[PDB]
Amino acid sequence: MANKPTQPLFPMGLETSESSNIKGFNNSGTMEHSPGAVMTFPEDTEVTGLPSSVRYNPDSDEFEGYYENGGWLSLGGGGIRWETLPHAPSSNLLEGRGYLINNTTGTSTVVLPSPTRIGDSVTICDAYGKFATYPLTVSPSGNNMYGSTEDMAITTDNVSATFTWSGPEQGWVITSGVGLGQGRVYSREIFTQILASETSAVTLNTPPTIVDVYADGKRLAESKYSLDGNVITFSPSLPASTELQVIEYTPIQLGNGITWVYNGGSAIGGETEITLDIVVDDVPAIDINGSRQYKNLGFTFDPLTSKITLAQELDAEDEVVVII
Amino acid sequence: ANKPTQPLFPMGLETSESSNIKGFNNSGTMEHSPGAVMTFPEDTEVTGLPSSVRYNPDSDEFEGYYENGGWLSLGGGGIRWETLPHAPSSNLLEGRGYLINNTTGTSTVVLPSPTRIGDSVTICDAYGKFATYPLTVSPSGNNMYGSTEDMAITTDNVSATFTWSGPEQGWVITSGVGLGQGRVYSREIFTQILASETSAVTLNTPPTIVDVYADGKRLAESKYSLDGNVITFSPSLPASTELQVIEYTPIQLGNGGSSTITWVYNGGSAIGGETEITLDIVVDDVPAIDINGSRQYKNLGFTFDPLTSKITLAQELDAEDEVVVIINGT
Amino acid sequence: ANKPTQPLFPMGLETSESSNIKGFNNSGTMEHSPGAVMTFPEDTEVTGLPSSVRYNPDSDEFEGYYENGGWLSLGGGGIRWETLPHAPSSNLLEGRGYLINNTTGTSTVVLPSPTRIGDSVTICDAYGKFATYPLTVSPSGNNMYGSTEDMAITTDNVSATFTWSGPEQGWVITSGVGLGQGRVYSREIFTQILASETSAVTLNTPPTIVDVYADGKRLAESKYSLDGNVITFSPSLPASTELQVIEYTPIQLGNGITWVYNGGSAIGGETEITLDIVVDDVPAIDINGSRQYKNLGFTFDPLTSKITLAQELDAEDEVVVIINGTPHH
Repeated sequence: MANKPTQPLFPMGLETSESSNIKGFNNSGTMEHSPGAVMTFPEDTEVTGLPSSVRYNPDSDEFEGYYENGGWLSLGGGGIRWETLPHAPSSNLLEGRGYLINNTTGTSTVVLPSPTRIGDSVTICDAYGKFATYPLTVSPSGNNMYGSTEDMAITTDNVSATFTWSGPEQGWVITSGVGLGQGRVYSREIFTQILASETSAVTLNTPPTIVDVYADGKRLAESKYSLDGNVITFSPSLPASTELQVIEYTPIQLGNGITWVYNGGSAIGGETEITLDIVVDDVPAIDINGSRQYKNLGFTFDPLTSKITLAQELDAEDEVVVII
Repeated sequence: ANKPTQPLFPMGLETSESSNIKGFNNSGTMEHSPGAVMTFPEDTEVTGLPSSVRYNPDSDEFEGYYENGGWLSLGGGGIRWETLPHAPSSNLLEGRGYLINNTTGTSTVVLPSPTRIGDSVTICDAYGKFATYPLTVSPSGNNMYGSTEDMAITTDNVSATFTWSGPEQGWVITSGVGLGQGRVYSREIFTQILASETSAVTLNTPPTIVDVYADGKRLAESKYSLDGNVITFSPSLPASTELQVIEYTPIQLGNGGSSTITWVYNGGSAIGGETEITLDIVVDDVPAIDINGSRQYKNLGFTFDPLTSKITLAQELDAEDEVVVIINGT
Repeated sequence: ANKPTQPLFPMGLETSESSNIKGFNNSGTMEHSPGAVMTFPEDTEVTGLPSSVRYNPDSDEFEGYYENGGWLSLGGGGIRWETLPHAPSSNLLEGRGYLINNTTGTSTVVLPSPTRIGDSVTICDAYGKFATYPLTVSPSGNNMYGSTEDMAITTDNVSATFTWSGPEQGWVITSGVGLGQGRVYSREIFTQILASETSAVTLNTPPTIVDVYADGKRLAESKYSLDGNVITFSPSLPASTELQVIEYTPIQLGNGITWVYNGGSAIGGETEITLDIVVDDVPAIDINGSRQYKNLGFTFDPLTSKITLAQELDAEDEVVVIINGTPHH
């Protein structure tokens, strides 16, 4: 920008028929691309950078840009690189990926990749809606989620979870998902056995508090077995030689889930019209000093009217509880 | 050494108009300067090379070539957010997120033909009306949760990302908020224009489960009462009211049935002369206990502390009371 | 004539130093060598050309000129995380996800001034203390779910993303977990310092619905009992305790059987009772109030589908049923 010229000028411009070999340049015009053109970024893996800079990380397989304060970082942000995962008992997921889980075949385990930066993320989704029968297990190795370093199982059908590194203290956390319930942290197999004869109920070495039961590797519905003290009873009957396991588990809640007391449990006597303030919907039940009753059988009630109708002249100071 | 085959410019060179270059192999810094302009190549093809980049003129999406996946939006996926002008049906587009305004009324959205696994559309009830005016989501010939059947959302301030699974199971909700009960409408058993004030209607066949629409607005579940095969409306529907009754197969996702438990004290017998019974596992709610069959509520039957886990009863118990403590942990 | 107007290099060439170029049009393959560095133009201009890309100096964000959107970030959905060190209030920034530690007391976060539709911030309760020291989201004077009022998250392991939809509705939530019921605090119904340990406290006015805070922490819903205008505490709170009660408006976000016989009556000499249709688990049956449980008055096998009562009934007695799962007849 001073004295006389350092390098040869080409005022008209210049055309090339083959690749050139250029020690970099400074564009003061437009970069165009005719058809069939092709453009790459420089590979590069260095912490240090100029902001404005762009690169391809052949480590990360991920397009980064150096940023005034964040340094190097996925370009224009990071979303969900979705990918189906063929069923397989342990799979190691990698950051920035979303996994479509086919547990139709049976249960499977997924291991979170070692965390690098606060906010690293993986996504799992019940592609085929089979996690109720055949749960998924999310292992953070030694890294830990929600405190506990332990594994948790996702037991709910068609559930998706984006796990996100919070740092070391708290570890991975779900930041985003659909249809979450009681995450299950399996505690210890209280009973594992293959069955000789068409058994129905078996005795347990200890009194189970909260368990899940696996029949032939599939997990039974809370409906399929009575529980009592330290005997599990099976409705219906279990076939002969049914590989069956009972597992005690702690429950972690990541989802979000009563009765009405009439005049503080004391009545007035000679009354039968139960005008209720809290306006709700269907209500076919109410209790009376312990024993309860069912509506339109011994209790009339229409939402429109809002009040409730009793039968026998309500006894004075009567424990009156109204459901909804 | 080796006689070269290309002119060399030891101090580099300068140019004052656009050059026309059959590519080069950059070996240095490649900066720009005020009002310089960069443009990625315009490619649609599928054969690429990792670390390559481009502008998709069919997708309007900047894509890089990935070792693994191949040509994808840079940094995986994006919520292109747009308000959607209210219309009967809208076809929608991969990668975009749509804000739906059903204040006007009912409306339906068609999903894009799927190109890749993980193609994703987002929709939001930005206006809190889906309950009042259900959004239908159509997958066309392609299936959403394992069948081609359209599905309708009916939950105020829903919001949900449909992601493409594979030809097989198909479109599924990868993320979202407020997701309640998805409804896949079955045969429309009853549709008619009421000619007079009507409080009840007779149906050809009794309905297992249905949604009721009056003058194009979904009716609140409370408002309609149904018996064997007769729908009863409180209040009575006004005359010249469009009325449609549709059976639907519910599809559940957001909720995560269970809430209580079945325990017993002292095996099922009454020790006698005990007002404070201790529980073995620490529980979040013990709202009431069952004594022989009737129900005894908190601050009326007893009291309890959920760290102690010790129920404290307001009467001196007796022998063979079938004490059975409810687990309101939920 | 048909002459060229610019000099032609059939074999291409070689520079050993930075060249200064009024740009080009590439007809070939653009490539780099180890140590090579590449950058994007700087440009704040609204105007652009589809396929144009840039680094926005004020935005501090690589953008591309989209045909429809215009100059928008490449890859759209870009959630940069970062752990917000706790404070009474904190301004948050478009694009950023905040990990929130209400492990001590509560905290308050001030959603940013919006710019385009789709502007978004994500907040996340990574230590599960919202349930005890909740977060209140302030949208300044921008109006959140239809109103300008602050809302408050009480859900424990909660995550939410907020996403501007234009001023009429305003900030609304488009992704999250356990986003249950937002609380919009109203008038502070009770403000006082506990004189001494007290079992219960009489409200100045009866409360429709409220939240209770003791010594900074929010008392759990179960822990306080409310009857009309009288509130009871099990267990009773300690002496010299700071207590507050606020009426609140709940905003719903996530939104997280029955059977009988003999026409609502019975008959006589009924050993058992054939079920209407084969169903799963059969808990208990209501009879003269005191409902008797299974294996304490009756048995039933799903396959058989029959209420095998373990006795015999008499005259004038009502019976209601309860089952488990969904038999779907």
